[PDB]
Amino acid sequence: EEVETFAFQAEIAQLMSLIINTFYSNKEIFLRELISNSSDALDKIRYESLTDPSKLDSGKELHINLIPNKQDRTLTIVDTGIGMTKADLINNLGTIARSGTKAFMEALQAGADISMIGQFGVGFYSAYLVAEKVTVITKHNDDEQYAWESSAGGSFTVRTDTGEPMGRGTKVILHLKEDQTEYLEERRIKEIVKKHSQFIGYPITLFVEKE
Ligand SMILES: CCNC(=O)c1nnn(-c2cc(C(C)C)c(O)cc2O)c1-c1ccc(CNCC2CCCCC2)cc1
Repeated sequence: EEVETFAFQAEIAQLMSLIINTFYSNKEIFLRELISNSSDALDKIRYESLTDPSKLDSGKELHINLIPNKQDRTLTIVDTGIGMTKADLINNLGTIARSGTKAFMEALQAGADISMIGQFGVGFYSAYLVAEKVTVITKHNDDEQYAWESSAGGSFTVRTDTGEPMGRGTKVILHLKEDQTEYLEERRIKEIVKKHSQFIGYPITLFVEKE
């Protein structure tokens, strides 16, 4: 019930600027990066389940779901990956923004393609192209469920979460910007998944809204 607040102990500003000046014309990249993040976490639980199958006591189905919500202007991406402990959450959303931005900027000068963003540990922040705010709910076997949240300003919060428990994995909720509601369209999400994520080795399921 207690909220901790962290300062972006680098320039998340530098990262955000790089991302605008690199993908603002092709915002749809965010879905590719988020889906790819899920796949990595999914690989991790799969791998770990081999040495020790009780790892899957928290859930057997290894998959990714997309869930637009036009009423709430949210697009949510759920996976049953290995999830994140507190430390992993901070590490992956804080510590690695710093070193990852740096590493990526250096490679971009040396001439690397922008499509490499994922490999430098910062693909998640491409969500700030479409979303004013992002919430990340996550659960790892070796820890409690946590909610991370940030508007990409100078800070993010981490709190123990108390809403519906997932058993293992990560849900990213994007509160879209007024002008970016197109990513709530079934047709659009379809194009994107086909265009970017056809070779993801796990089922990606779009949950269509009734209307
Ligand atoms: C301690 C082990 N747990 C995890 O690794 C994990 N668990 N869930 N996720 C995860 C994270 C995100 C972002 C919020 C960071 C996500 O959108 C979906 C996820 O499943 C992650 C996760 C953590 C980090 C990353 C980023 N990997 C970038 C890396 C860079 C070097 C090349 C290979 C790939 C992707 C997913």
